[PDB]
Amino acid sequence: SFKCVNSLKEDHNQPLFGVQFNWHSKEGDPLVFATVGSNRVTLYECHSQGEIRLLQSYVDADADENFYTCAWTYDSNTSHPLLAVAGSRGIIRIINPITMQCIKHYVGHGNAINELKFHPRDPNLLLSVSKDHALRLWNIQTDTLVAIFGGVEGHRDEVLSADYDLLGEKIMSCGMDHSLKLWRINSKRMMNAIKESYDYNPNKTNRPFISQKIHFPDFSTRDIHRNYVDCVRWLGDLILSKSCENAIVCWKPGKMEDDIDKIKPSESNVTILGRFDYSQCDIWYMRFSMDFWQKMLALGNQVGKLYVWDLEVEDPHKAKCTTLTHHKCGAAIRQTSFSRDSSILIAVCDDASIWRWDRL
Ligand SMILES: Cc1cc(CN(C)C)ccc1-c1cnc(NCc2c(F)ccc3c2CCO3)n2cc(C#N)nc12
Repeated sequence: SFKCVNSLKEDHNQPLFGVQFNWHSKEGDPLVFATVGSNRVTLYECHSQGEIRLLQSYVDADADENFYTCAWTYDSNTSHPLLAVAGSRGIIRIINPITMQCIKHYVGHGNAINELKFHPRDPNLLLSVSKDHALRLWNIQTDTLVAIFGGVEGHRDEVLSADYDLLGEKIMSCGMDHSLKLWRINSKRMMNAIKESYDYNPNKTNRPFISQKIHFPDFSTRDIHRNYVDCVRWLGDLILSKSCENAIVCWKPGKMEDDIDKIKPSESNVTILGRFDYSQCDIWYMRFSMDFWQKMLALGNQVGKLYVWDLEVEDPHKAKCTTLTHHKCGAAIRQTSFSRDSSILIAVCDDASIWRWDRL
């Protein structure tokens, strides 16, 4: 029951590739979201009567930078929100959302960064996925690279998406090699690495911080999709992943009754629990998103149509779909974002337009 209440367009006329509401905003503060596109990050505030108030932007010094992704966290000691952005240059920037100052940056990836994700229980643990075939886990409190997830048995082509499970114990990643790979970060090795990353103070020691080199996933499959897998999210112990085949697939590793934490790296079976089809979304680089409670799933297509699946049903394949269109919204929707209370849905487009849908 969403209604389109407003729209606007950014003056660069370049694609907006990412949008994220700040779910770490304090009580009583207005709902804020960020857009990324061109070499720009922009913050907007949502107000009554559909108003989208423009606040302030961060413009990268490199006019050739192209931001692909962003994610919110908060500064661990001060509680003030932080915004991480990254894109074609392969550089993570940490932005102060109040002043839009770049506080610090992380270099290391060999090519573009395609997605950023923060650990669900630890606001300092930032996951990056890169065109260089690797994932990196960063501790943005001590400014340390904790681990590199790669190798010959890592991804063999550009990594496009990844996601932490609910408790932050494991990561699922996906990309251009058609594969989805599980990486457990609750192993004794990775837990110890995270602890050491917090005890590292370069002014109190002579050593560099040693990163972990993780070369072997804990599960891998190429049997879900037959093309680029450009978005992946956990839904409990299940996985939602999409390709460019007009399909979000709900699946799990192993057979039907196999526990996710009993899965071994040699597991060769998967179980398909359903498929959410849609129309006209066969270009690469389109994300679906879920609300905070994971009751709803949203995806835009390449002609401006929005699909919303109600996941509050007993089984994945029973999901109920509703569609949202506007006669003036005809450009490809790259990503969407629900506000934390799920009352607002924002969609961003290849023509730099922004569309606001309010639950009425
Ligand atoms: C730079 C770019 C140009 C175009 C063509 N113009 C005309 C529209 C299409 C696509 C990308 C493009 C977009 N988004 C990423 N990444 C981020 C990413 C993703 F990884 C997976 C899904 C997803 C996104 C954004 C929205 O969902 N890109 C990466 C490269 C390269 N190389 N090109 C692009």
